[PDB]
Amino acid sequence: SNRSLIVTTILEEPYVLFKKSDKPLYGNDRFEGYCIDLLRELSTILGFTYEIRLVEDGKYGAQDDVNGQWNGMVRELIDHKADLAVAPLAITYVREKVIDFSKPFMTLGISILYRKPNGTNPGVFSFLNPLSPDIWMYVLLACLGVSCVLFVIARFSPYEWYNPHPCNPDSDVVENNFTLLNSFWFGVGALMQQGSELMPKALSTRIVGGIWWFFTLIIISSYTANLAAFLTVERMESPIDSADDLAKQTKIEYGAVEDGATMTFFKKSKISTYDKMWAFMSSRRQSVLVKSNEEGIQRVLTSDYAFLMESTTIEFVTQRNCNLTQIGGLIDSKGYGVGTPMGSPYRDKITIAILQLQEEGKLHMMKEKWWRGNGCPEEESKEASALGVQNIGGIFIVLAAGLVLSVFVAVGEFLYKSKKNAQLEKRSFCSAMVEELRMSLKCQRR
Amino acid sequence: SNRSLIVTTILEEPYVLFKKSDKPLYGNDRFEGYCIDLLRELSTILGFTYEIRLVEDGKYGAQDDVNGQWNGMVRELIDHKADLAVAPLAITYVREKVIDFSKPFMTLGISILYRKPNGTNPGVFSFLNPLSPDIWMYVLLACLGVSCVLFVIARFSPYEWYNPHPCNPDSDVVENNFTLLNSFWFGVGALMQQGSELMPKALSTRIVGGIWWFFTLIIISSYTANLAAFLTVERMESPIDSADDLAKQTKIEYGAVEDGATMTFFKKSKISTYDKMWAFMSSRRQSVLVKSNEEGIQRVLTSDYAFLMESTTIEFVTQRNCNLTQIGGLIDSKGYGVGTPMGSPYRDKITIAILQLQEEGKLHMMKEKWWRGNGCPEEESKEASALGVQNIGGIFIVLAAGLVLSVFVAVGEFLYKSKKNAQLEKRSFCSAMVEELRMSLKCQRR
Amino acid sequence: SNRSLIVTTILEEPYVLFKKSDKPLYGNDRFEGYCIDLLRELSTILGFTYEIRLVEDGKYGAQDDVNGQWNGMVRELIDHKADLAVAPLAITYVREKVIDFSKPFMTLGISILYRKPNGTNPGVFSFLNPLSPDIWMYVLLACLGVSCVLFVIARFSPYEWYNPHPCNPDSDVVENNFTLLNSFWFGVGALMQQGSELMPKALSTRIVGGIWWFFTLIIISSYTANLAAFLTVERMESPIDSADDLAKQTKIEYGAVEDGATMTFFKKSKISTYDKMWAFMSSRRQSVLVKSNEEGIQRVLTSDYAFLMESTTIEFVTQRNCNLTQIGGLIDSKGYGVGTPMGSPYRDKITIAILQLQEEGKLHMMKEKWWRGNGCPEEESKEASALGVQNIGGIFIVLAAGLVLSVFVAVGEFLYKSKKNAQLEKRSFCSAMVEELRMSLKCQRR
Amino acid sequence: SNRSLIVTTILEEPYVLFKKSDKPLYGNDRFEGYCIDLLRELSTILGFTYEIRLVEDGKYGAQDDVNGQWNGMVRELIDHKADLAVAPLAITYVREKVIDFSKPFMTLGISILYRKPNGTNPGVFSFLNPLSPDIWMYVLLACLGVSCVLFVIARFSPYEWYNPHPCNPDSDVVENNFTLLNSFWFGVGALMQQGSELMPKALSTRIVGGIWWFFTLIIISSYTANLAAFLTVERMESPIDSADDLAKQTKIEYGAVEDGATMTFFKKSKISTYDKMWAFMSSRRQSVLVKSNEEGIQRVLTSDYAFLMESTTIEFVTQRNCNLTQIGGLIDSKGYGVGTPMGSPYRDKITIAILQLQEEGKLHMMKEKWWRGNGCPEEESKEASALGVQNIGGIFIVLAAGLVLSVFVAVGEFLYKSKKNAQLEKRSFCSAMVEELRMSLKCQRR
Ligand SMILES: CCCCCCCC/C=C/CCCCCCCC(=O)O[C@@H](COC(=O)CCCCCCCCCCCCCCC)COP(=O)([O-])OCC[N+](C)(C)C
Ligand SMILES: CCCCCCCC/C=C/CCCCCCCC(=O)O[C@@H](COC(=O)CCCCCCCCCCCCCCC)COP(=O)([O-])OCC[N+](C)(C)C
Ligand SMILES: CCCCCCCC/C=C\CCCCCCCC(=O)O[C@@H](COC(=O)CCCCCCCCCCCCCCC)COP(=O)([O-])OCC[N+](C)(C)C
Ligand SMILES: *[C@@H]1O[C@H](CO)[C@@H](O[C@@H]2O[C@H](CO)[C@@H](O)[C@H](O)[C@H]2NC(C)=O)[C@H](O)[C@H]1NC(C)=O
Ligand SMILES: O=S1(=O)NCN(C2CC2)c2ccc(F)cc21
Ligand SMILES: O=S1(=O)NCN(C2CC2)c2ccc(F)cc21
Ligand SMILES: O=S1(=O)NCN(C2CC2)c2ccc(F)cc21
Ligand SMILES: O=S1(=O)NCN(C2CC2)c2ccc(F)cc21
Repeated sequence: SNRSLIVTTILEEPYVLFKKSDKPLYGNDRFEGYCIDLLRELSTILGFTYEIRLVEDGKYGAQDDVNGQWNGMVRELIDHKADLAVAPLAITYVREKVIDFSKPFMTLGISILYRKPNGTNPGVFSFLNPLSPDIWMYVLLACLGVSCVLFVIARFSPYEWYNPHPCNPDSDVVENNFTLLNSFWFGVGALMQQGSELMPKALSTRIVGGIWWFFTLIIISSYTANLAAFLTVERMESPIDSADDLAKQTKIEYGAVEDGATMTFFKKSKISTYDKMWAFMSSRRQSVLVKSNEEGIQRVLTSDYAFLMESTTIEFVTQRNCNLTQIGGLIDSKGYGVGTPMGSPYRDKITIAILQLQEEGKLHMMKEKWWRGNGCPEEESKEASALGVQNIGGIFIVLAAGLVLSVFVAVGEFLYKSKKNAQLEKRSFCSAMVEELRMSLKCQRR
Repeated sequence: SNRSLIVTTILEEPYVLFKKSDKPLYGNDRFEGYCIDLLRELSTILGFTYEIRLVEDGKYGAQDDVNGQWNGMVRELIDHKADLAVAPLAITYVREKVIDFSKPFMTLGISILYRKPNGTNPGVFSFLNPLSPDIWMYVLLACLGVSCVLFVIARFSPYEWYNPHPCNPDSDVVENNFTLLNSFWFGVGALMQQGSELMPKALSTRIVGGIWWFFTLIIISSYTANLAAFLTVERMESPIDSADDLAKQTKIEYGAVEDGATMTFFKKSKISTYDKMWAFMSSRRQSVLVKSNEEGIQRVLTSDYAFLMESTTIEFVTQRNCNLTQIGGLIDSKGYGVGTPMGSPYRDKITIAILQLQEEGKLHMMKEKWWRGNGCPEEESKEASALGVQNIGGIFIVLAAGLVLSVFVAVGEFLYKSKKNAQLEKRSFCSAMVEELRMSLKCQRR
Repeated sequence: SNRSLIVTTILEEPYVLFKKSDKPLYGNDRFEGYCIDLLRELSTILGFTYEIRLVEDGKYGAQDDVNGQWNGMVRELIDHKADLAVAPLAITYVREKVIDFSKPFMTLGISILYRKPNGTNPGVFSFLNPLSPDIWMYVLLACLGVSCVLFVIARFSPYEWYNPHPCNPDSDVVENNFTLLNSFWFGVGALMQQGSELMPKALSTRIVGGIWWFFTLIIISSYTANLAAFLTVERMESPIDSADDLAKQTKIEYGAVEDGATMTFFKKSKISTYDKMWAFMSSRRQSVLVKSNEEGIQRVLTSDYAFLMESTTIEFVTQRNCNLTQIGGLIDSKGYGVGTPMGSPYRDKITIAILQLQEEGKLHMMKEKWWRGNGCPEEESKEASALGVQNIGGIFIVLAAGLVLSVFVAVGEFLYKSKKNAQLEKRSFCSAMVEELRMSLKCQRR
Repeated sequence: SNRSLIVTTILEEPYVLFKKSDKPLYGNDRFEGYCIDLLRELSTILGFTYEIRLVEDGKYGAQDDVNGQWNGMVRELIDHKADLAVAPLAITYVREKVIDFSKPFMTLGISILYRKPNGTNPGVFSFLNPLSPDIWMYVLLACLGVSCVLFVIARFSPYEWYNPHPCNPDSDVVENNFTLLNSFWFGVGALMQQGSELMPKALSTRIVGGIWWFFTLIIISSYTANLAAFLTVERMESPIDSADDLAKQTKIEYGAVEDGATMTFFKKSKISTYDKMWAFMSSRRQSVLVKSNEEGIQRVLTSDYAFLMESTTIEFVTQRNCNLTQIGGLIDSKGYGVGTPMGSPYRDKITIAILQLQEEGKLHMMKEKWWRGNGCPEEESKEASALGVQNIGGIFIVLAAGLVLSVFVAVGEFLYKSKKNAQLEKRSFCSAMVEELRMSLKCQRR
């Protein structure tokens, strides 16, 4: 009970922050957080007393590189104007050459912030998904396949060659409804569940028409059922999944705090994925390198952007906001340790104490208390939105594309018939003008 | 007539009341309720005259650590001023160190108030939901757009002008089937999947019809698959059935009475489901922790609120309001017993007296007299997920709206023909008289 | 530490049973269960010692009614050849007139065993469920309604009266395809998504045919989508829900242990629901009154049967087996109390101790340890079975019913035409025999 | 050359090995692995000659309460026989009271082995699943049954025999369109929802066709709605993603190594999710608690088993077998550090040496050399729920089976006509030669 320990500590949520009460001027119950509850139960097992003191500089600790002078909390650890440094103070090779750390109470690393997938614009078509792109092409090869087979069988079968003119049938003239043009019009019209004016007689052609109807009915039933599975159970998917999946895409842009501890890892890196990721953000400096953590969260939240901070700050923000999520595992491995001056016997005593706190399972109980906030279980039994112009939206393009295609066929049939009239009339001009008159007669017969 | 014993209660209903009548100078006849009928039937089989005396404080009992003493009824019993605390005095641990109970007369626990689930509001025209109102208009404008294109293409195309009357070679006639009215009827018929009496015969008009068929195949499939998504996710909507269901729940807020025995249970609770319920309450103890029981009942009404109180006071106000419903079982387990001073010779005679009334079935009858009144019809079907008139409903209105509209057109077709029939022969009225009788020949031909 | 307490105890799972180990002959760690863990922590707070002793009779305790001699455990509580009776010993008015109980450590009551619903035979039709029985009748009234409206409009419209014989049309004869027979065949054929040979001209009749197609397309889309909601999310429902819902149905039969503590409640009852339930099982004695608990569980499991035992034994068996479930709440209210001789000071000390064990929340931790076994969470995302003959199964009846109905119409048309021939030929015999010859010509023309 | 320090390991791979070669009389060159490369690079930057010496016991270290002493490496360090326990010696609480660690060189935890999800076996002909094989046969027998009834009814009915050739009044002809072949083609066409070229005209045959239409409307709806149920519930099948997912899970059993640090964590655990995992293990500790790590790997293969061991030994054997997959994150948090005797002057020089290798990026490179080899292709698409050739598949086979069957019928129709054509004029072969050239006129008429 001699010389009560001066704990230096910086303010950062959820580690150490003030308590939301009016109730002024009492002190040392003024703070509340993760690094207060851990520090509380260190003096439960050990024996020491407080005066938690905020750092008078507002930094952690770094090099000045002009005189070697230190800053932050670890400047107070050297000249003994502090005793402990229970705070987010990561263990660093530069730091422990002048102070001493305890064994870590939290494990962390560099990870990725990115917006959670939304499903607002699934694609302008987005209806073509319940069948595979192989299957969408294999049914067009089935339509062109069956109709060529149905054309050959209808020509080489005797009972399809029937007697036309069902008004006075007594003759020798024999026609055939299945041309090549009429054979695709069967296979398209049977596919689209609509039927046609022509229906096969002559059982060899009815087996083709019978088995094409059963092929059709499974396709539309499989398309309707699988689309009913998509719209019921929305399973979203992110574009990115890891660092190498983000090291390739150029549309997303990277991001870290300028002159932070995260970009120092990418500058000093040698791994071929992260050497590419630094060459991105070194050339694009003053565009993707933000100057603070809270400003970098906004650029994920406003623009299309990814952010590289520590994993513990990601695990705190993604429990608060539901816009955001974590992408991939951990890149680096670092640890928060209790700062301690050189030679002090309180290093090994807290080192024993943290392992005592861990085997009982209290740090997991501390972490679940301060990082779990309101919680985001918002994914449930998805509230069904109607199909909109962003959802189906693309059958209106292919409808307009078919109508524009058909006008060019209509002019192509307007000229091919007039060229056939040009075999019986003059060159190009008079046969086309008389043909335009028949629509300007505006009548029904002739 | 040994001592004319003095018995203390607290004015809580249904337990004790004032007998609602005029004409004062009552004795112990001014009281009624559950504990008055319990005190009566305990007096008949044990032989003692009771004099009812309300406690001066009005509190049940608790230790104030200022004086280390009790208040209310348990202070009235330790001072030997009155025995027989026949009241809602719950048997808890700290209250039996001071006084002696009997065995309980009312099984009890902590449960959850919540509002009875109102509505779900399916409404008329709820079939119109799986497509947005932009889509229902755009499909309607597509059917009035494609049929205006197919009218123009089939008029300009030469190959649509074919030879009718399938006799009489080449017949000096040509004919266009696709008029203006016949082209809307193609587009409407293809929209409702049932093909019309006429199909295109030229490749220009078979691309318009062929791409309108693919448009309508997606529209009917997207309507059916989304309606299979709306009806599935509202079949998976389960209401709140337990306190564990409230654990993940965030929108509907919890509640308790301030410094009552209910929130006292949550402070001492080691259950992780119940400790998360206190993590809600220890933070936000200004908007959900309400002051009185009657205030929290009003909070369940005009909020999204779930109040936590004793099971008897839940199951009483659910009998008085059809807007409320107990959800969940019983969280705690406790019971009301009568109160006697420490070392009294009466708690054994009452325990045998209470068990005698339980074997006879009195306590189940003595509840229901003061418990249930004007039993609610409750509207309990709740398996009405079978698309009744409440669900689908509106397609019987628009069918009736279409059949009334068609009668107005049938009169308009009757007048327009009879006006043209009176253009040459008849004047105005005798044309309409012979035409109404023309259609009343009850025959098949002419 | 004088005269170590002789605890009498009967064997019943999960309260007290032997431990599954080979390891013979050590004693008093030999037993393990609920009433061992509670009894363990009674001697943690109090001070006393064991020799747990099994009862030498294998009963709880009852009357002989020929000499008043007791049996079971409570026979040993009277003559002091026991000290405690930590066991499932329910508090009874007959029992406490000779011994003393502590305050209860478990609350229980009479409840209902019954088989969990299965969904194996949902009904032989079972396809008629996604539309309400109002809606199934309202579409037949729509078919008969529209076709009568479509018949009247097609007669009273001029443009429907068109020129027949499209082979040489130059005449004055005018026919009409819409008869009364042909008008139902439109409305049936449009309902069944099949079309017909006849298609309306004359726009007033096309508005009827247009709006009937849109009515049809919503019905089949609503039927397919809601059936896709049933088969995805199976929501089972029991026939019975409470005692009064079981006091009405005769197909289920009741059940309790003969000369048990449960049927004594129904014999002595006065409530109008349970007086009816006793008149069932008093007249049907030796048929529904079983002689043991384990034999009564089998009759629920083999036959269609309900069983009336205590709620704690229901809460133990229904955690073991997934065939079984609990129906309704609790009928009676009883309690397990620690037996104690008269005047013994260990009654009030354990009474304080049980309330000490309860406020800390340990009996809930004891009960969740011994009643939760493997657990039955087996309801999940139901593994879809194909539609079988037990599932759809009833369209094969109405198909055969329609074909048998049509043969009687075919004979009715065979006679009505022959009666029309009988107006031109003789009475009944020769016109019917010549008409039978034309099918025996076995040809196609004439 | 100060002392030529002695360093103790344990033969566990990848950490230390034997260098696989012939030619004995090695020194410390007979070892290789992770901790040999760590000991090398710690020797280069700190300047000490190491002599590797395997520990005599082979155990890591634990207290036997018989003697209260340690064994294995931590006994080798307290006795000052050798320093530098460069080995998988995890930093735990009881091991640092005896010896001193450095700061960790490998982040570690407890995770879950589980077999990689094999198959899901969609197979060819999986479209045939939403109806049972009784139903696919009965619908086929219904189409061959109704069409045999409709052949008999339309032959016997007088009203079906109508006048063909719609000119020439009454024409001395009658005609039945419904032959045997034309009646199957009605029933097949109505089955596949696309109406044929002929419809019934009598009320007897319009009830057969009218009730066959209602039969097929239910069959196509029941096929589509069940297929929307199969494809939904296998889209809701999420694999096991956490230990909390194993908590409700019952079929796939847990596992651990006997008396290891993994099950030691579950005994001390106060987490209700992890305590339920020990409720599995404390009962069934003969079938799931296995003796060695290599035995439990074989249990994951040939069982439904989930083994619990350290995260490094999971992530090593998943690199060696493509049949295995780590599921879940990290349950525990712990780490390997090198071991030094209590109060050694080397643990500070090693901690700076370990942090120097972490800043350079050595420890991420020193893993991957001894960690990853022959990287697995992993078959990772896993969003193939879009009905590919694996899913639907088989309707392309039966379409191809129908088109090959129709060619055999077309030859049979060609021979049966040419045999009847050779019944009167030609003999056998020149009839077939002029008929093949009859169909090769490449025209539309004759
Ligand atoms: C009467 C029936 C006669 C059928 C004869 C057909 C002619 C010959 C055609 C040959 C086609 C050759 C090209 C495709 C190759 C097929 C062979 C094959 O791959 O094996 C397939 C199985 O075999 C089947 O399942 C075939 C099913 C055909 C049924 C369709 C009949 C159409 C009737 C139309 C009626 C129209 C009615 C409507 C009009 C009124 C798939 O096998 P696998 O999975 O790859 O491996 C097998 C291993 N295993 C055995 C352990 C599982
Ligand atoms: C161009 C359109 C002209 C329509 C005139 C129809 C004639 C007149 C017919 C009268 C029918 C009388 C009997 C039924 C009673 C209906 C009135 C009623 O109940 O109100 C309903 C609303 O009103 C509607 O929404 C009606 C919708 C009609 C649309 C159908 C047009 C058919 C076009 C055919 C084209 C075929 C094309 C195919 C062929 C080519 C329901 O209201 P509520 O819920 O009970 O309470 C209202 C309270 N609130 C206001 C706050 C919500
Ligand atoms: C003659 C028979 C023809 C059969 C063709 C078979 C189909 C094969 C065709 C294409 C095969 C698939 C290839 C992939 C497409 C490439 C990308 C693409 O073009 O997408 C484009 C649309 O896509 C279309 O427009 C294609 C449809 C053309 C109309 C087909 C009509 C035929 C109807 C058959 C009738 C049968 C009658 C039978 C008569 C006997 C989208 O690109 P975008 O417009 O730039 O996006 C703008 C988005 N924005 C506005 C939001 C900015
Ligand atoms: C069921 O009816 C009640 C009472 O009409 C609705 O309660 C309203 O709740 C809102 C939300 O707090 C209040 O602002 C209103 O004052 C309440 N009373 C009204 C509108 O009279 C309740 O919302 C209904 N249930 C549902 C699901 O809508
Ligand atoms: O700064 S440390 O004490 N030493 C280095 N390491 C390792 C990456 C293995 C780690 C890994 C996780 C920590 F929490 C601490 C440390
Ligand atoms: O205060 S008690 O007499 N003893 C403690 N408990 C129970 C644990 C069941 C209960 C439960 C219900 C009661 F009515 C009384 C009591
Ligand atoms: O046998 S008791 O001690 N006294 C009577 N009752 C009551 C039904 C009120 C109850 C109710 C529940 C119990 F657990 C015990 C008893
Ligand atoms: O044995 S330690 O040095 N101290 C305790 N823990 C932590 C819970 C953070 C960890 C976690 C990961 C490690 F690598 C080392 C340790």
